[PDB]
Amino acid sequence: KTVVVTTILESPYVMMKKNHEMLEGNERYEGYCVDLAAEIAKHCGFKYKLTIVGDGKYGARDADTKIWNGMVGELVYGKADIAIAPLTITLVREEVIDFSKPFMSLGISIMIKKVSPIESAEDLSKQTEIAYGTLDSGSTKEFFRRSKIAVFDKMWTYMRSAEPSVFVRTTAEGVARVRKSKGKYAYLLESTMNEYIEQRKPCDTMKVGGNLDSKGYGIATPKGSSLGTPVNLAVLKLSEQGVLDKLKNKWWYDKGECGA
Amino acid sequence: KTVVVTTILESPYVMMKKNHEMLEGNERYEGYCVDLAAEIAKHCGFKYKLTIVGDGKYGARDADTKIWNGMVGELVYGKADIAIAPLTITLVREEVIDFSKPFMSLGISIMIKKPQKSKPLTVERMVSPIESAEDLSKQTEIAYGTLDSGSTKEFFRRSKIAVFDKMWTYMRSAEPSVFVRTTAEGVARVRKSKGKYAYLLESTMNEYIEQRKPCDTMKVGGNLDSKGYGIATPKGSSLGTPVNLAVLKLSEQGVLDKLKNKWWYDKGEC
Amino acid sequence: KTVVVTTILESPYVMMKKNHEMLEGNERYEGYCVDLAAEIAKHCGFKYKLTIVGDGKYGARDADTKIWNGMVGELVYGKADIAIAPLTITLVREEVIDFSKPFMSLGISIMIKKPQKSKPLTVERMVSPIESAEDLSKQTEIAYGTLDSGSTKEFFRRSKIAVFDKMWTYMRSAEPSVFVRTTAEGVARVRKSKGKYAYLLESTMNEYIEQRKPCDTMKVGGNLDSKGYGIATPKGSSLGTPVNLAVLKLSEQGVLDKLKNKWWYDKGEC
Amino acid sequence: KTVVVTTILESPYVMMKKNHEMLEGNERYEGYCVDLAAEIAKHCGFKYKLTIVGDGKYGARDADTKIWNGMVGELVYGKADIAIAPLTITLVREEVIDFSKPFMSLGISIMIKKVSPIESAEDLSKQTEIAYGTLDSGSTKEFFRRSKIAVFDKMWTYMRSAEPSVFVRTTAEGVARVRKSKGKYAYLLESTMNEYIEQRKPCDTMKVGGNLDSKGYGIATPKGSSLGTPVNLAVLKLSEQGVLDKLKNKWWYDKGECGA
Ligand SMILES: NS(=O)(=O)c1cc2c(cc1Cl)N[C@H]([C@H]1C[C@H]3C=C[C@@H]1C3)NS2(=O)=O
Ligand SMILES: NS(=O)(=O)c1cc2c(cc1Cl)N[C@H]([C@H]1C[C@H]3C=C[C@@H]1C3)NS2(=O)=O
Ligand SMILES: NS(=O)(=O)c1cc2c(cc1Cl)N[C@H]([C@H]1C[C@H]3C=C[C@@H]1C3)NS2(=O)=O
Ligand SMILES: NS(=O)(=O)c1cc2c(cc1Cl)N[C@H]([C@H]1C[C@H]3C=C[C@@H]1C3)NS2(=O)=O
Ligand SMILES: N[C@@H](CCC(=O)O)C(=O)O
Ligand SMILES: N[C@@H](CCC(=O)O)C(=O)O
Ligand SMILES: N[C@@H](CCC(=O)O)C(=O)O
Ligand SMILES: N[C@@H](CCC(=O)O)C(=O)O
Repeated sequence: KTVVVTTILESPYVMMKKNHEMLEGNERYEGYCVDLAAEIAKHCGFKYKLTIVGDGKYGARDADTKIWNGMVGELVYGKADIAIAPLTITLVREEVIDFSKPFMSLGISIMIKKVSPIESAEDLSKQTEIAYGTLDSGSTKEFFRRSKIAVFDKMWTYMRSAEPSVFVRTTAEGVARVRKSKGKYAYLLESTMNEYIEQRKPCDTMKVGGNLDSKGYGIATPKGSSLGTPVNLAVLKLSEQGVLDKLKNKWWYDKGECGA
Repeated sequence: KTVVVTTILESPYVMMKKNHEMLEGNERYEGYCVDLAAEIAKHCGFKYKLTIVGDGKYGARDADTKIWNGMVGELVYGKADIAIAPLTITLVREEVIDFSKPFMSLGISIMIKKPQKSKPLTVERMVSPIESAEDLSKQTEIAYGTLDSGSTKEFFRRSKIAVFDKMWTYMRSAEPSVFVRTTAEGVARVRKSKGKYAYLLESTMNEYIEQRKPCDTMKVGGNLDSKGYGIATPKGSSLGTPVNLAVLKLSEQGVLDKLKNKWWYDKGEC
Repeated sequence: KTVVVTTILESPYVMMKKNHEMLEGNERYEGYCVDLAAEIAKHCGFKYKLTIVGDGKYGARDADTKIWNGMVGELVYGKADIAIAPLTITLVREEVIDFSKPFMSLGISIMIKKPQKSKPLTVERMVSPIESAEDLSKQTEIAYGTLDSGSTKEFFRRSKIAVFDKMWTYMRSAEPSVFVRTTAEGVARVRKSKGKYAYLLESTMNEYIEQRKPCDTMKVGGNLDSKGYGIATPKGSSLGTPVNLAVLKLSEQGVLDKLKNKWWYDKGEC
Repeated sequence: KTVVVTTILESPYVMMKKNHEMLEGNERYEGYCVDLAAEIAKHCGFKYKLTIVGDGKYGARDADTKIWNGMVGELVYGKADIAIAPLTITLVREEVIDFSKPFMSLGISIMIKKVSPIESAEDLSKQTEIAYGTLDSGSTKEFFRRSKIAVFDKMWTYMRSAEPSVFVRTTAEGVARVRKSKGKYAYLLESTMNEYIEQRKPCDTMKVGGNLDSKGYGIATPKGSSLGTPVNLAVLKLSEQGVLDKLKNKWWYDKGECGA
């Protein structure tokens, strides 16, 4: 029995190869998440098929309709049996799906065009001259919405009541917006994504300040599934054996097509 | 029903208060784990009583006897119900108990005595004989050891990386023993060895000791691996899900990093 | 019974909200004084409705008619119950109304246009033609004036100090008039006069405007006197003691300091 | 009828004249408060007699006794009719006596022996290497005891549970302790007192940082007394005519027996 895997087109997690016209099956994908899924399948011993979620959504809740979208919605409604993807472990998501142990630590970071005048997020919130936003239907926007710390509340009130729409559909779109804003737009995204972008050409973006908080990516399964314990054990074994270190080094530092 | 909270005596996690002679109950202890458990109880309502393992071991399965010792050992057989303590999540431990999401990350670091400032225009420079782990393994003049019945020793035992394999090969055949019974004993060995000993401990305790007086020790290199501390709970128990959700709520709310900052950097004596 | 709170339209005390074309009631205004009124109502359980004086005057006495105008004027004749506004405590006002203890201090300062950088080793320096009130009184080229129907104008009118007496004699016989109907109008005069006008206003408004865009003005010298802002209440009213005790409680707690910090130093730029 | 005035021996408010063994009445006292009392009496029109409170205390509340000591106790129990002295205006004191409009502003200040390692009070609270304390039966210890801001609570807990007693009987004794502690002891006192001490010989002490808050000195009067309104109007008139400024200049910025 094959296992349907839902992923999202994200670099360096899932890339759609470069010469994929003649490729079929799982061989048309590449990235950290593809290798992680291969190792998970090898450890557990099942045959899997990689699939891209129809909507490029990580997972959220719509306007008071109690319907999950994206990869979380794909898992909840039985469309997929596992989600190997950069899916943040959050309280709201844990109540509907099971998360394994985190395989990669991360945090919220600020990305701007290439001493910065803002640096820390407090100066970013205090100064309204520059604009900042997040990725829609994600986990950073949900972090800012449900936050209670005053600086996060004022940041969220800025972003929600902003003209025009400060949110972006895809992190690539937000990166392009930051690059084309001539240093007038700031991006709030995951630290790993910011590092990967800043270590790649044309190297016109960079990360400022520290990390607002710390989270992690987990491998998600439908609630009450029979694969949660095997994937948890496989993730623990891979972390102990240094496979995750090797994969991160391969997909984040080994290429490094930038001078730094 | 009053459940017990088994915990280890480690700083700044749990330690006896200055006036701990006359108080009783949970008021005797202070640190990060005590108010972490207080927050856990505040979120999900349950009464708890702090307990300390007699042997003072974090947990490891003994060889040829198949008897788990330490905190994990007494948690498996039922003499405890939950362990709010710096217990490292490992595959060997997960096979017998249920862990929660890590409430704080950590790594394995190297602790050495801080050398004196180099005299040579009129600038002072800090030069250390060990800068990573590979050179520490290569050299011989500086000895290094781990903590007995800990996660670091277990990690080095089954490691397949060449550097860590060679480190374990050196450590097992060492005379006199380089292993210590407590992290306090390892820190004392580092401070009294005049640079002839290096301690391998978790990065959190390493930084905490580095920030406190007499601050004669420094940490070299990066983190050997990336791990975390999870709240332990016996397999099949009903407390796993409430504690997991409480940890997630605390992480999302900002209590966790505030506690870490106020118990790791606010008292930056050195 | 719903009482009315009279207040002047002054920044950053009370200003109309950006989206004030659809809101109503207390939600139409924001600033320092609305927060002060909210804290006063939180201390003692009374319901309030903000009102704005029609003439927009702080309060004075019309000459040869012995009548009060402005906020104090309409407070004396029973058309308001409490004046939570930046109203200066003066002897002439104390004879008709009751003033609580000051909730923040202030002083009369001088405001002039900020001069450009002096190019002439390669260090820029700021040189101002006015450095105190004495030289401002002595010089003639730069004109100066106070706010109409305000506390500073009255202070200059009955002053016996030689410098202030000379300044008042110059002001009363100045053609064209140097007095202004609003603080904003005076700041506009300073900005548009190209350095040929100086504005005498309270240090709080001076600093607030100096710390806001386009910030082409600066404060010179020191405070000509020490004064305070008191909550005004009609004579023989039952609210005087509660509001006085509330101001004391807020000062002891520190709400006044945080309000000052978050409305004077957190909203500044340049 | 003469009016009994209660004062406290404090410089530069009430001093003892150099040649006073042969002087009777109010002629043996000098200072800011003596001049203030003289001007108040001149404005209102009564004759007054200055007296020193039997216990050199400003006034506080005993432990579970509901008894006022010091000048406040001298006012409540009918021993005195008015108190022209550096008495701070506080909520707990306004419930037993009436305070006029403040005639001099002030605030908490930190005093050290002459790099400024102590710097702001947050560094004072974070560091247990250096010691500090307040005056007993005053308005600063009461401010620290009833405070709710975290730094003030931790300073208060440190001072109350300290060995030996960090508090001092008289502010002069506290200044002497600071001068004789070789920089090992800090003093918390009023800004005006700190400035007067730092501008006088041997001027081996100095003020560091900014005022922690802002209070004022008021001329106290027993509750429901007929003198409240006259003294309030007199203080207002004196402030508007610059008499208070002249007196402060005379007693603070006119002698200056130190290089400054
Ligand atoms: N260096 S990293 O971000 O790629 C990274 C981060 C992490 C890893 C492994 C790696 Cl390689 N494993 C840990 C897991 C292992 C065991 C201990 C904590 C969890 C359970 N989570 S983590 O601390 O989020
Ligand atoms: N900055 S820190 O080490 O105190 C720290 C470390 C961690 C925190 C929270 C903090 Cl404050 N939460 C995460 C948890 C939150 C959710 C995502 C990963 C786990 C589940 N684990 S963590 O990555 O080990
Ligand atoms: N720092 S400030 O100008 O915002 C400020 C100024 C003042 C405050 C409180 C603050 Cl926060 N309280 C005092 C009051 C408290 C008691 C002593 C004097 C009056 C009654 N008045 S004040 O000296 O005018
Ligand atoms: N410069 S000073 O400390 O000598 C000083 C301080 C103050 C003075 C007068 C002087 Cl000279 N008067 C004011 C009072 C006058 C009227 C306005 C505020 C109160 C009522 N209080 S104050 O702001 O505490
Ligand atoms: N890592 C995030 C991406 C969305 C975001 O950037 O907020 C997630 O999985 O939800
Ligand atoms: N935290 C480790 C012990 C500390 C160490 O090994 O340095 C454990 O749970 O085993
Ligand atoms: N606060 C003053 C008005 C401001 C000014 O005169 O500058 C008053 O109540 O009269
Ligand atoms: N000015 C203070 C002195 C007491 C102290 O310094 O604590 C008072 O009148 O209470």
